Amino acid sequence: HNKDLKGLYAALLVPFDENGQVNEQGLKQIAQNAIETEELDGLYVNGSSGENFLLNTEQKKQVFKVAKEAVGDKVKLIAQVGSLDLNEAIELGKYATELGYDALSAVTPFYYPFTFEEIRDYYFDIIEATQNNMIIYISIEQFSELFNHEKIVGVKYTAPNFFLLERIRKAFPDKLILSGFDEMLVQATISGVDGAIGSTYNVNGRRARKIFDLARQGQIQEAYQLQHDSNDIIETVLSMGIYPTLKEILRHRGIDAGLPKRPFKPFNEAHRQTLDQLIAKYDL
Amino acid sequence: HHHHHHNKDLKGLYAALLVPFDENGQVNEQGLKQIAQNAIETEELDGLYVNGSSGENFLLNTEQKKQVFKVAKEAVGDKVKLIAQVGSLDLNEAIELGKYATELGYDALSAVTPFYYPFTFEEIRDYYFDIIEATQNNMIIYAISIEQFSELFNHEKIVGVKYTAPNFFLLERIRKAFPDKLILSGFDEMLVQATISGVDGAIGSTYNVNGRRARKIFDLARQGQIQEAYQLQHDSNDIIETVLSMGIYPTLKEILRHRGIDAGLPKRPFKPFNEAHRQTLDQLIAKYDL
Amino acid sequence: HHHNKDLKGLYAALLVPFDENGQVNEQGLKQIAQNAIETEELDGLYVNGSSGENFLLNTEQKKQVFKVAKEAVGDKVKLIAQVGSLDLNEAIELGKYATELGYDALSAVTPFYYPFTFEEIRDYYFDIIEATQNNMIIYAISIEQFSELFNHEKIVGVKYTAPNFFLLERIRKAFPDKLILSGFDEMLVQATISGVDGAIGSTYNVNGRRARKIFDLARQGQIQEAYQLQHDSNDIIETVLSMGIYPTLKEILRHRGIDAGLPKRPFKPFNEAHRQTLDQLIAKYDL
Amino acid sequence: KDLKGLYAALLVPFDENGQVNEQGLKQIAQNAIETEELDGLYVNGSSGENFLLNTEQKKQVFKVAKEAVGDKVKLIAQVGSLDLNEAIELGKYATELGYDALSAVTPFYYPFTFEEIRDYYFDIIEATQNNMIIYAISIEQFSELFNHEKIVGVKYTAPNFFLLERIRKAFPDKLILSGFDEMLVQATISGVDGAIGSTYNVNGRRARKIFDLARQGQIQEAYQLQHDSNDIIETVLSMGIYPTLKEILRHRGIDAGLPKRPFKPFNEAHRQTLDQLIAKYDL
Ligand SMILES: [Cl-]
Ligand SMILES: [Cl-]
Ligand SMILES: [Cl-]
Ligand SMILES: [Cl-]
Repeated sequence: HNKDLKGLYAALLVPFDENGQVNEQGLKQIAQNAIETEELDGLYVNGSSGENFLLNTEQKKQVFKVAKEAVGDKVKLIAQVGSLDLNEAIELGKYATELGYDALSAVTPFYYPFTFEEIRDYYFDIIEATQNNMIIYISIEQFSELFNHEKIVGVKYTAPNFFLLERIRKAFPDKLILSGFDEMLVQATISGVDGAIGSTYNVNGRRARKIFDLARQGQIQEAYQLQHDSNDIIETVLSMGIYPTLKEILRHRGIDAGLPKRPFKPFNEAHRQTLDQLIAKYDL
Repeated sequence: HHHHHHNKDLKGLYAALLVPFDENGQVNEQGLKQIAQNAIETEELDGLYVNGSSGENFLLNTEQKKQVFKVAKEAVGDKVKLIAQVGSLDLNEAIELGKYATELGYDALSAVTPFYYPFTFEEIRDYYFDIIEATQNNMIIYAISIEQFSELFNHEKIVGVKYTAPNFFLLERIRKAFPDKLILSGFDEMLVQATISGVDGAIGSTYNVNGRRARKIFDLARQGQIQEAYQLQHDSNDIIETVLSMGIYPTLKEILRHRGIDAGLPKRPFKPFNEAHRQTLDQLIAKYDL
Repeated sequence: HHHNKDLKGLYAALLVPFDENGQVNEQGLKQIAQNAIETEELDGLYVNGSSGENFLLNTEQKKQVFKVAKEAVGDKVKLIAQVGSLDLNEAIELGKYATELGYDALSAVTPFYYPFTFEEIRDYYFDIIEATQNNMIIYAISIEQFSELFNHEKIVGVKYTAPNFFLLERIRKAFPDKLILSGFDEMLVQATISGVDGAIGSTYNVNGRRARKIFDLARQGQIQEAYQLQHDSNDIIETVLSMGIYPTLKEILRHRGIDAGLPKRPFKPFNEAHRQTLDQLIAKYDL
Repeated sequence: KDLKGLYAALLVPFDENGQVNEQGLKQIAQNAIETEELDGLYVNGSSGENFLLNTEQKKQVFKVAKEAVGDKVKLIAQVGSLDLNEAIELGKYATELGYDALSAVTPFYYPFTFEEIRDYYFDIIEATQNNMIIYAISIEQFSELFNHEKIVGVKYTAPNFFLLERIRKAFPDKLILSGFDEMLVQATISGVDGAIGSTYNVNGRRARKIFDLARQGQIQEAYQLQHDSNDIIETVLSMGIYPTLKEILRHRGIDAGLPKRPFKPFNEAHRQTLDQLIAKYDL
């Protein structure tokens, strides 16, 4: 039977060597850190946070495989397979489905000015070919046309608009809404999201769980205080270059967090003192 | 000199006061009093926010704005909080309106960010400082970065902010950086998210017709009945969505006509409520008992 | 030829000098208006647009500026009165006034601040026209919408200010007999070859001579020389933008012995920290 | 070669599985040069549906286009990609085929810093040793990029004529090729050394006259051809530019195939309007 997809997920980070090749041992450690240290429900694999759009197809497969290998059978797995290359997307979708990922997701085709019908049929084509459940990333009338499909089970919701989130939550009580803005987890929780996916949950998963639980449980003031504490972290990490900095924090716990893939630059050492201070203040 | 002025706290829910006009764009004073009183008595709101965007303030001449301030003041009792929006691209006008509202006893002034031209931050800062300087009243600014907010809030008479930016990350940063300043959110459709974000209150045009629900959202959310708070936000957003699609100011005033209020017309160039919307409006009023 | 083209030419968007209390300095205003015509050699004045700090003024001040500008120039000089306002009663009042004064046309900024519908924008123009019976220049809305506005016999043209040369070309093709005056001084040469009938600019108060050469040279196919003057004009425009356009333009005018006064607050005065850079600009281009 | 002149942003025909049609592609390449009379081909740009391709299809496009045209034809290889290893692999491959210059889109999607954008360009240059054409960014930053002797110019696509004028006089010895077909005459009088465009695949003769006549001071006749060209560009845009431009080529007996999904094919509800355009302008 299919797992329940509600929960909190680490948007999985990927460690690279000097030549932009995946470091499999570090990747394994990052996946395990998300589940075993940060106590999260699931991995969201090959999203933006994993520098996925910097990868070739064979690299994306290697990440899908290492992540699955790293976690137990009860860990929820969502495979972001979106690409401007629909043939690649279908091939990654099939491969991830065959590995047993619980659901696929796919970024809105981007760069070019695709029409809505082009966007809709890119999702439907991926579904036809893979037969896996799908999570999308649009007017309400358009969401409806997408959500009308039984295999589009939900949306990874990342646009910062709470009026549109509310309208969608209302219109589609039967669909999974997983929010993607860590810095607004508490507002997303009270807006009825079914969970969230975040890159900072790799280092701040415990506080994230409390915000989500406390807010649902009606303890708003304490959830909001933890949102304050979390946003210090998020703001700091953002100002230092978010991917390298998150991986520098993980490096600090003994994980082989490697480098970002160029053209991303590595963590700038002039930020080291400010980062050490953050780690100490929030015991990261 | 010797009079004991009631120094009101400015927390709570405020109607952004709507204004009824005749065919020549003149203020219908008697409809205004009705609208002001609906807000306080029927809608059970804490205060009136006067001569904001909602009151078609930027369509008015200086005399009409003074007129609006006087009539809203007349129409309510001494327990009602009053904030006077006095912002204008004409700073002399803003100072004039600021003095006149303060003399009437308005509890605070507010002023929109100077607009149209690309003013620098130094110019926006000094607009606010010049109005405060000439009126000596407390001032609520509009939303500018956190560092600039810090310079602004370092003025003792800038007591708070009418926050309309749809950004809950910046709202949270502001709430944390300035725990002792007043924050009133201006997005009716996100009142529940503002509340759990620690706003002190809210100003809205739809509170003229949905203030009872608005209060329930505000209270239930703070009491941690968040599920019930949100369900009332769903309902409210049904309303707000509908009225936005028909033209917010005329439609809101058409909802007040139905209560027997003399809601008149919007000022041109605003067009009247289009009768082609009449049947959907009637249906919305019916389902939500407005 | 069409009578819609009567108002072709090059216009100073008239600057206004104020005292410390935001009051109009009438004599310096006269000097600015005369400088535009006599020194800069322009065809006309565009009076009470944004450049004149119009939206900072009360109704009486806008009338004052309309009156003095008109008094300062001869009957040969072309006059356009920007009367647009969020207050349509004010707009109509200013319109009648400017018309009775003998202004050749009215113009009006697109209703702003609120999200007005197109139908609301259109009837704002239509109400001004009906109440004033003057010719009207609109501001830049799709071509289908332009087609609707330009069907009014009293809407003679557009003061075109969108940075978009595809839309302009489309407009110029679709309305060969309407007036098009461009409002971007830094793209005058591009507007010219795109068939504009003229231009309205704040920088022509200090650089109207180069501007006329750009316009004439480019219409004459002397594109290289015309472009070289745009390079010149763009050093000037870019420099002045970096220092605060209205106070800086007025400072250049003070350098010529004109009583240029101050910007109206909340605009701040020329910041002395730009003094050396400005002087360097004035000497380089002989301004 | 001197890089001045007019280039077709090369279109690519696909079959229903999104595989390159090599014969139609050779035909498209040759139409640009022989029929449209252009100086060169801009290869694997956005117009070629490049960003929908895998690495092997991109190589395939570079090879076919180069083998399709004479030695005297100017060739620029767009190799930009979010995958820098891929960009560098493509840059080496296109360089070894003999492309006269590389170009690379600005790294996109993620909020890259300027330092990241800069060194992406410099890393590609370092590894390929070919000349590079950047995409467009402040003047102080252009200066940092153009300080590099191998960064020989910019494909300028943002229709801001203030910034373009600023760049032209700041960098009078660098190459500037504009990317907006609908504003070619404004670009020409602003001193561009040439242009790259998708619509030049069907309308390259008018475009040459616009370029030439405008520089000859025959400004009104240049502008008239721009009116005519903008009727075409407008129409083509309203129907879906790439499938429509390819449909125009198909009218000429070329095997113009299909767009790669998720682009959809030409919608036949547009056929009559397209027929009338082709008749009106002899396309
Ligand atoms: Cl992600
Ligand atoms: Cl308001
Ligand atoms: Cl102006
Ligand atoms: Cl291209």
